[PDB]
Amino acid sequence: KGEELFTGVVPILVELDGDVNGHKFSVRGEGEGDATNGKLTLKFICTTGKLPVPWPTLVTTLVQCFSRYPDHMKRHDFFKSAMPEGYVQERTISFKDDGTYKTRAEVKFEGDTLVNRIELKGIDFKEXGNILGHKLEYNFNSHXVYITADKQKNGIKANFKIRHNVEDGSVQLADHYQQNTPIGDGPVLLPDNHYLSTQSVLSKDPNEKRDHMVLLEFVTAAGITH
Repeated sequence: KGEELFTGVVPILVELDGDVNGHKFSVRGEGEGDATNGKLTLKFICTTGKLPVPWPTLVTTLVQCFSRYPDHMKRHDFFKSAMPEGYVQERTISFKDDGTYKTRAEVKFEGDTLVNRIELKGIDFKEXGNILGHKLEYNFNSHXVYITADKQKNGIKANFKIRHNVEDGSVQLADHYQQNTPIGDGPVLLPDNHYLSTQSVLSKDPNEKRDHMVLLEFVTAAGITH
């Protein structure tokens, strides 16, 4: 029944409060998702000024409920099945040979708007690393997000490796460990093992003066043929 809220194009709000090695910042994004095509489009501004980390390090933290699950996989769409009350999504992102992000977020409906509210904390980053050095290129590759059920917690877990292009031509790895738990107390769908397939395009808004990110994301689900 939750899946029903995601026909049509749904409006999206994203709000993040961040602290990275003591650097505090806020990001706000507005946009729209189309779950049926599994596309999604957003513009994010940094409301506290300059962003102390590279925009791409934030992409995965800044709404998998807009994934496109094929008909034969609708039984395994946890994310929509928890709507409208929503879910909490928590993550540890560990950057190789550098610091760690911790994130805690609520994804839920407020009115007709799908809302993602986030707290981010980063520790142990090196000042001259790829992250606080800003050596990361302003782009993004594709990844598989691997999903499994944790039936004991009435939820799901996900694990995946993000590859950030470094300006020197090498790649910064960031292992993602993810846990999602339903906010409401209805039943939800608890998926068999499967994966999301994701791509992001990052660009700029030729009319914006604020530090910002304009984002396009396509995401589909696979991994269980009939």
